Amino acid sequence: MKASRLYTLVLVLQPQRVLLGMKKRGFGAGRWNGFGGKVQEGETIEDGARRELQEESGLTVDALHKVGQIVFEFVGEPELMDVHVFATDSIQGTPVESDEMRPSWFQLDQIPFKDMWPDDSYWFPLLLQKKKFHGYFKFQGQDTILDYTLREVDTV
Ligand SMILES: Nc1[nH]c(=O)nc2c1ncn2[C@H]1C[C@H](O)[C@@H](COP(=O)(O)OP(=O)(O)OP(=O)(O)O)O1
Ligand code: NA
Ligand code: NA
Repeated sequence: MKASRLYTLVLVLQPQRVLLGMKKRGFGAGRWNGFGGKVQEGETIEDGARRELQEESGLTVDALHKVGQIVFEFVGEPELMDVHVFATDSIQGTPVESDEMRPSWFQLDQIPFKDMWPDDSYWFPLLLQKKKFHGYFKFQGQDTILDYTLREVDTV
């Protein structure tokens, strides 16, 4: 079996729009993503998701709700990424551009799927329907899915 590392992903989803972050330079520049990163020792996953949202975007919320869990496997990497996915309840602050990331709102009829991780095309729609999910995606590099599962669940 494999070991897994914990990550978070937060979708700042409002009734008509979603806030995404564009990676500004390096490996995978121009890709839009939710906000998140690695869970740290001692914090709950939800608290880590809030912390990462703040560090990454400048936003605070005071509450998230869990919407899904997705495991990513990359060819050549033995460690799995176990990504815990949340959506915001309500938000405080304006988002801020950093050296790493530029935030932008997108209307929900303009979700930039071609410039997002390919898996997002599969699980976003569930997210938008306010449903919960478990997923797994195996990637060759950044663009090619070799195997995946996706299942709606009642409890994440
Ligand atoms: N296939 C994928 N689909 C997706 O929608 N988000 C993905 C993804 N693969 C990775 N992500 C997200 C998960 C998480 O929010 C982020 C990856 O976290 P990072 O490794 O950048 O974390 P950290 O910034 O904590 O790491 P350090 O570089 O160690 O500081 O990208
Ligand atoms: Na981090
Ligand atoms: Na990050």
